[PDB]
Amino acid sequence: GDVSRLNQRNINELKIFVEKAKYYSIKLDAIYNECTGAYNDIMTYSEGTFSDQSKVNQAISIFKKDNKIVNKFKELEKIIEEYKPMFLSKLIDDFAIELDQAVDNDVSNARHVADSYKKLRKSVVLAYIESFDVISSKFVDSKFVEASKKFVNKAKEFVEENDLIALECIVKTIGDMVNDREINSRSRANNFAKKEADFLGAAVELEGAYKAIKQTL
Repeated sequence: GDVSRLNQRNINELKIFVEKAKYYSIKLDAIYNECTGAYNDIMTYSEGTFSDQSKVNQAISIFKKDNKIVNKFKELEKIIEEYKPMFLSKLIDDFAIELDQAVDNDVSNARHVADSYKKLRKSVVLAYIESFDVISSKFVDSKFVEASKKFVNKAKEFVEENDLIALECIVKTIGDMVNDREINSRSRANNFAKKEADFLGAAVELEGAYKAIKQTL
């Protein structure tokens, strides 16, 4: 029986999300580039020797100064909040609290800032996938829903290997599908090529289901 009207409403919701979230990977890269030195310094020099306390203090400053990094995470949260309300809220608060307490010089405290940052950045990537999951799950097309669950699973496995690389690939690939650009199914990576290709395989299946919907419209 014809469910064209429902399928067009589902496509509309997906296209809105993807276009609104299209800078998600660029914005997470900007956090990565500003914080990586500081994160690595905290991990290296947090061994209780105070030998490099000044380096740890400067690394904490990168994460804390002008609330800038916290606000970058809040900007990414504002994109997903419509779709996964309170997904990131707790982890953003836990980071904010650790940053406050890091004024107390301590090796543990700084390590907790670094750990809290790493956990929150991974959750920001997962929140993109969790938002796609919720949108996909409103589709009335069973073949699209089945392909979506597989895309979500392979997306989360890719994240386990590397959060930012997975997010970059997920954002470009779903972008290509909703803008009717043929998905490239091949990884040319020297790191994570197996997991990338597995995810691209699930994306090609989803593109097939999506195109089958579009040809009924």
